[PDB]
Amino acid sequence: SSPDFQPIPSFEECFPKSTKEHKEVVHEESGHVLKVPFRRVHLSGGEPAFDNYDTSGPQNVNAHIGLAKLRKEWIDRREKLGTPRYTQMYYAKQGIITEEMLYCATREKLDPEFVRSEVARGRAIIPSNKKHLELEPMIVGRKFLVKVNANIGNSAVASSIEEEVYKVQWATMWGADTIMDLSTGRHIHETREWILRNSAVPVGTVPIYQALEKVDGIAENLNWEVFRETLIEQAEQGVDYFTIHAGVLLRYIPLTAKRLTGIVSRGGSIHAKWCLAYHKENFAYEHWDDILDICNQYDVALSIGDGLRPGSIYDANDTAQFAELLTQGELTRRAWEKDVQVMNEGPGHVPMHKIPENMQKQLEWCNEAPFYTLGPLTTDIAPGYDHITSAIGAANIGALGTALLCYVTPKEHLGLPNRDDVKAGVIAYKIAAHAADLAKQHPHAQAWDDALSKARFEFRWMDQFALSLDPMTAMSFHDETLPADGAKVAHFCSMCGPKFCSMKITEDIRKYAE
Amino acid sequence: SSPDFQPIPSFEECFPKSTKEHKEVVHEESGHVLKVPFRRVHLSGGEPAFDNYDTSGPQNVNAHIGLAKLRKEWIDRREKLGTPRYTQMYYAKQGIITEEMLYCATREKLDPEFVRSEVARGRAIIPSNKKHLELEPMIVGRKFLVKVNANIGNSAVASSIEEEVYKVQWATMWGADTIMDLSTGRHIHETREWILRNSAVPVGTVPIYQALEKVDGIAENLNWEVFRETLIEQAEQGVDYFTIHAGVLLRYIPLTAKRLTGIVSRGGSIHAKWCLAYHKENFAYEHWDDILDICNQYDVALSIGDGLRPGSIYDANDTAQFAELLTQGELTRRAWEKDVQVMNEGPGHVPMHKIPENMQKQLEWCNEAPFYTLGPLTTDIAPGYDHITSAIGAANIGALGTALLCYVTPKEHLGLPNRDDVKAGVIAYKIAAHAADLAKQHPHAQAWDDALSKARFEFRWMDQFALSLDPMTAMSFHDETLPADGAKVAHFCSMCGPKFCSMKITEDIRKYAE
Ligand SMILES: Nc1cncn1[C@@H]1O[C@H](COP(=O)(O)O)[C@@H](O)[C@H]1O
Ligand SMILES: Nc1cncn1[C@@H]1O[C@H](COP(=O)(O)O)[C@@H](O)[C@H]1O
Ligand SMILES: C[C@H]1O[C@@H](n2cnc3c(N)ncnc32)[C@H](O)[C@@H]1O
Ligand SMILES: C[C@H]1O[C@@H](n2cnc3c(N)ncnc32)[C@H](O)[C@@H]1O
Ligand code: MET
Ligand code: MET
Ligand code: SF4
Ligand code: SF4
Ligand SMILES: [Cl-]
Ligand SMILES: [Cl-]
Ligand SMILES: [Fe+2]
Ligand SMILES: [Fe+2]
Repeated sequence: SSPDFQPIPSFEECFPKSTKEHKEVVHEESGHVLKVPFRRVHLSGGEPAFDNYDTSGPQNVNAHIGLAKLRKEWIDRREKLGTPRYTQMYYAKQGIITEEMLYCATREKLDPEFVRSEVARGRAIIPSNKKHLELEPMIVGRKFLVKVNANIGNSAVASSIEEEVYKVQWATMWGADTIMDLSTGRHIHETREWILRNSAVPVGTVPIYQALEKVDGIAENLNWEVFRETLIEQAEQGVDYFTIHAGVLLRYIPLTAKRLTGIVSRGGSIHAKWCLAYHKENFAYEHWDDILDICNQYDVALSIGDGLRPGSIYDANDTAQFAELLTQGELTRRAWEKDVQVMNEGPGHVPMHKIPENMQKQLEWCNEAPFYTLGPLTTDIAPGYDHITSAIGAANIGALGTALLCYVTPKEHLGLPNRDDVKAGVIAYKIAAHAADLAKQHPHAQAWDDALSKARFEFRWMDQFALSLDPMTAMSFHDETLPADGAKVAHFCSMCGPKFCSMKITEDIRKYAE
Repeated sequence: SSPDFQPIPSFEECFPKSTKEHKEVVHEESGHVLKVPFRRVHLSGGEPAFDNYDTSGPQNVNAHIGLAKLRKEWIDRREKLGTPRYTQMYYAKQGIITEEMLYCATREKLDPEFVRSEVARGRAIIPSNKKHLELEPMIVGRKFLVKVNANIGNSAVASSIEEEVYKVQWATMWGADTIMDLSTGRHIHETREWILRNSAVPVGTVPIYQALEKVDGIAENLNWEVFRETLIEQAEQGVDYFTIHAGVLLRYIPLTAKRLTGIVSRGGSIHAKWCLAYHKENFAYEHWDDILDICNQYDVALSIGDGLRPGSIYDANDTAQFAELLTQGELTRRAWEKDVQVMNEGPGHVPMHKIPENMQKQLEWCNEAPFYTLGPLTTDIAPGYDHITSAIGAANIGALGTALLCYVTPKEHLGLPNRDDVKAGVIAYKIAAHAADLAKQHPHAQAWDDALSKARFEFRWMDQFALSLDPMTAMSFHDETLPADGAKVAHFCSMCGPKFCSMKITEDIRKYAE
């Protein structure tokens, strides 16, 4: 009821020379003024300031009070107008550009009509439960910037409410575009409430985890009714998207019998246990229409789970995995008939040569719905470094069109990630996501690389650091060998020294040619 | 003359449950017995021990004494037989399978005739100067395991002989297949001597660095003669390969005028400065034949430099870069006419969509000579994390056929890497190289992933750690939350806890189905 919340390091400490800014735009139908966040990096030497994306949200807000309910007037006005369904897809299909769509368009530097079109056709989603009034809207889709999710949450073995709220603020400081609260320990409802009220980014959950808690860990005591009540509980708090493993069908379970690592999905294994116990079809599949009815009233997006994802290179792209993908497509099309926003969850552990098949089949079988991958990890050999093994896969599958990359931290396979691991995972995934944006030739993505590289060539060291994903790491690393203030304007570093610095030699070469 | 050498952590500390082993094979022409190293990971639960590659070399050897001269009898016998040229390519073209070829074949689990064929056709090299008698032979080529190079060496600003020798032993402990001594500071000759006498892996250099030192940093005072004397000096010590920027032609230099980051190659910028000073063709290009004559007498392989590699995403795949690549192909074919072993150096900073063009053009224009890339870095945005930005590129270009991946450490663009950075870079690159082996479906590569994943599924925690690239990191990370001995056999970790562990649920599912 009153956790001992501690503040994360300030925006200014994390991003020296940056300021938080907002672009003001007017939603013309309503007259509502939207303040769309961005981060301005102030540079030297006559360079214009560099504007970048900003997920960090409002700063220095007491977590006991929570964030401003910025969407309140939007939601209240739409309610007063009256509507049969509350989803961004419903509105988009009516030809309506909502505040959320305009906010996202502004944030992406794209046309609001283009945003509306992408949402209406099911190729992008704006996860934005009407009860998450604190949310700064964002969009997930192949035509937009590649996004990153940070998974947090406690377990029965580790962590606390205070630490999980810290982790959400911290994850978003470093660039997480969404978070999920995957708590499987104590105080699931309360932890999630504190997170939602203090999160400017979309928050996802996997409702089956709490449903299993509601029945004291006895999977056989799950059923639709327990699950339904969990969905409503979570929707009422403002959860923006639910992972639901409705594609783990009874008949697909035996396809996993010869796998090396079996069913590694937590939710998938829970559904599989129930299905086998009763020899009955997955209750989330059976009640898909009823789930859609809930989602329509709040705008909860559905992230259709991949409970049969491969958990080892050995199992990659096997029959079980693709059987579920086929069903994910069926469920996607059914959700769209009710105007429910959908993305599809994907692998997993997948060696690089098997990555293209994953994207090809998803794009076709799921009608281009946004894809949301866990990595993939490209090799199993390096626990402790699975942020790297998976950054390779995530960058690759992102380049092929994957819209949301679920991070993997250095603690993958080993233990619950702490705040440091969360940062490491977010950084690795921001690298993968941006590398993918470059590969897709996404408009203006290279401007960031160019600004940093120009600062590098010109020996504007502080500008170089300020422009990077993690300024203080770059600065500290440089300063381990050359800490003096004068070195911040030196035309070399300790790698080559003054006489061998190649950019300084180029500098002399060009001066001589002048 | 007598540095204060300090020992690296022991093999046993780095690789718990592993032993160093050797496979004995007989070179039939000579009767020489070869002892080819490997590392055996001892496992539990009736698993056979897992045998892996091992670059760590002989352990606990006093650096003041140096390693055993294991190749002495091979070299002495060939000298007594008499030969006009001393290169592995010369021998291969005569139809001779040398000790080096058999050693490599054994190490790669491939046929010695296949090794001979690959070397004869120029598609693989065995860098193995006859004066590097301490060397455990290895092969670089697309048909073999993807290899990793670690760059070390001092600068005028940082490090020492003791620290550089430590770094070579340390780099190879973690998996470096070759190293380069890139020293640009004090005691270049001595540093390199200590390294060669204590390195079981091939050692490369960039001779122009020391040549520039010989003329007191005045590039205009370089010339062929200075360079020639440097080549002979380094060859006499046992350097296995030379990076020579002979493709930086006078007429290519103006192609860099509009680049964002100019010429980032150290050697390339030195050659460019000289060429512009005199308006004369690159002296290494002009004297290519004379360089080949030197290489033939020692078996120094040539790593044809890419002095015009791109140093920013902006500059990737530009005219300057590919002009040099075309010349690298000419130089390659010329070297082969004299039976000199060659690889080609490649980029650089290259966004992912531009990676395939790099491989396509190199394979064609350079007649499938082994390619040796620096990364590539797939984005410029994350100094401090360029081992990750480049692991993505290295894995990708490795998958397309690149044979040797030059590492990039977290200190790239920032300062001279220390011993910790060397480890981080090697690990990241071993991940990239192995991920590439998997993508190429290289024989038996997946056995490693499978063994670790089997240990993971079966909760053989110590086996899992022992099988990984960095066992103590994995173990320590797990133990941050579950340090008790009993947790090493627990069917969960702190990520999910006992009630939500998906592999344990799969375990129950399969037991129930039994
Ligand atoms: N993104 C993704 C793809 N596959 C799984 N996930 C993520 O993994 C979690 C669900 O895990 P599980 O399937 O193991 O219950 C959620 O964070 C979900 O988005
Ligand atoms: N592998 C590679 C590809 N391009 C450059 N390198 C490596 O970078 C160094 C040469 O650097 P430079 O060209 O800057 O003189 C040597 O380690 C060389 O193998
Ligand atoms: C299913 C994906 O989410 C990760 N995962 C599961 N639970 C948590 C948690 N509480 N915090 C962080 N990551 C988690 C898994 O390790 C896998 O990557
Ligand atoms: C040319 C490539 O080698 C790296 N490099 C240059 N000199 C050294 C050194 N002494 N030690 C380690 N890496 C070095 C550069 O940073 C680049 O990655
Ligand atoms: C549910 S925790 C374990 C998740 C597993 N590492 C995976 O690959 O999905
Ligand atoms: C010579 S030190 C700088 C090297 C540079 N970072 C490159 O991309 O090659
Ligand atoms: S010294 Fe080498 S690493 Fe440092 S700025 Fe110059 S070119 Fe870059
Ligand atoms: S608890 Fe989750 S992360 Fe840990 S071993 Fe089980 S499946 Fe893996
Ligand atoms: Cl696991
Ligand atoms: Cl640099
Ligand atoms: Fe996994
Ligand atoms: Fe660089």
